[PDB]
Amino acid sequence: SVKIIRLVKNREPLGATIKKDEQTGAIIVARIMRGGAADRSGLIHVGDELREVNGIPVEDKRPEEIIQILAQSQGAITFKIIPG
Amino acid sequence: SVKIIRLVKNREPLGATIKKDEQTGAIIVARIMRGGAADRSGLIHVGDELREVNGIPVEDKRPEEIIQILAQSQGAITFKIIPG
Amino acid sequence: SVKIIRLVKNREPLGATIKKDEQTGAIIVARIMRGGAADRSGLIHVGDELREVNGIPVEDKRPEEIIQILAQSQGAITFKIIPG
Repeated sequence: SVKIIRLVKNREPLGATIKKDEQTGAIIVARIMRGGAADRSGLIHVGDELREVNGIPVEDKRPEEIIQILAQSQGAITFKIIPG
Repeated sequence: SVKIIRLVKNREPLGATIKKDEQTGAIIVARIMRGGAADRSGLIHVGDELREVNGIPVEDKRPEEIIQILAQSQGAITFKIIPG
Repeated sequence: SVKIIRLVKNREPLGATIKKDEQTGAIIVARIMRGGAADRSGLIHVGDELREVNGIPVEDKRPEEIIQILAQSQGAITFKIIPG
């Protein structure tokens, strides 16, 4: 079931890495850095699937693009996710 | 026609994503984040082609390398671009 | 011979890029940004091979993953390296 979550990163990384599952095509949260922005929010966890970032769907994009959107965004950031 | 532009990013992302066009080989600005460093400069736009970053030519490099140069650089950053 | 080094990056990039050597499989430091965190430490140099980041071995991971770990980490960061 798809959930909307929102957190803030300012002058700090998101603190999360992603990996595309090559069999399912899912973009999955692979790692949460301890004490980073993602971790402190308590809203996003290893195994969660990313569906959208700031209203941008992933489903038609390559990982290299999605990883840049996570890195190049600033301030409040919305994710639509399927929780693990 | 190739243009030299210079902007500053300090303790913030560039606020721009790039994508290689697999047919032409061009590295093209794919997205400008609203309110980010790139946007605020007014110097770089979706559809612009990157030719050089800080005097480093792109033309013999893979996207994974160029994306890291954009992320790992700090302070004033020069681009040589072909405007869209 | 493998060396453990530790540096700090906070609200700034690492200031280093990496590239996998497709023949050897090594993850090699390709560039050190002048005045960046990596450069100022004096501990890491072009040609050094990364073996681990914060205790995470590289040897079973893709470059896209390792590059994210470098970018998404904050604060003190440990590397295990083979100096060039």
